[PDB]
Amino acid sequence: APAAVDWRARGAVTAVKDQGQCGSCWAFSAIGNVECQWFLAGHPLTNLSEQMLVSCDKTDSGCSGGLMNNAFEWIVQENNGAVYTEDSYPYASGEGISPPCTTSGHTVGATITGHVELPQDEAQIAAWLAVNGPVAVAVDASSWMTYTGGVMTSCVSEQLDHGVLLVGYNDSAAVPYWIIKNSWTTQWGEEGYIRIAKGSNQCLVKEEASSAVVG
Ligand SMILES: NC(=O)c1ccsc1NC(=O)CSc1ncn[nH]1
Repeated sequence: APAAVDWRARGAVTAVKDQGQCGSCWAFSAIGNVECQWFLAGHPLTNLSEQMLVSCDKTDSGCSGGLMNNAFEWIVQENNGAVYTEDSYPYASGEGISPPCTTSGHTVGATITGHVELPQDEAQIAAWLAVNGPVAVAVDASSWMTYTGGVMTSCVSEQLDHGVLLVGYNDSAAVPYWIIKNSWTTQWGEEGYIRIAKGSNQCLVKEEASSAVVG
């Protein structure tokens, strides 16, 4: 496994988005993961629809929260592996109200066949990531509201409440770090991203890592 991996440099990651006033971070985490996997299977990088999940996935709870694993399971078992484009099913829950599910004429932006879970182990997550691309992870983000930059080293690591995307890591730095894509616009953190220290389970980053599998 390489000393550093950044899938942004390989053009595998879409622009940072805005979940707005909605507990839909689980959908942005899952969708962001699928977007990258679709690109790495050899297809164009495409914005996909979080709204599809917030409105249509009954197993999760829309703006009230959900799990990336449930989302992946829902896509495959309830939606034929279909993930819509953001273009044809745009995000509309930025204000907290989720529209009802529609199922006519939307465009399939990607097809998945399943998903895998990763061990609760940072080195093993890094090994998978370096080979297979960005990983959906859950974090404790309660100490993230004031973040403006730098490598976070004393993150509150007590309870999972937030879904994000691991896009890379750097083991060569003075303080090794993960590179994490958030869904809080580009005004938050480092141009919408955050670096947390790697190897000390900052923000419980290793506890619930998984990824969609493309077909
Ligand atoms: N923002 C989120 O919804 C989110 C994102 C990551 S965790 C989490 N919390 C929940 O999904 C509530 S249901 C649950 N079941 C087991 N743990 N949590």
